[PDB]
Amino acid sequence: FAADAWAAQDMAXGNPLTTXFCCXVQCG
Repeated sequence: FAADAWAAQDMAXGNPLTTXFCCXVQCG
């Protein structure tokens, strides 16, 4: 419900290395 993770939250994910960091972090 609501999905769309979060605005700005998954933005620092796609950051240097944050990538995978925010992939599993935001993954359900």
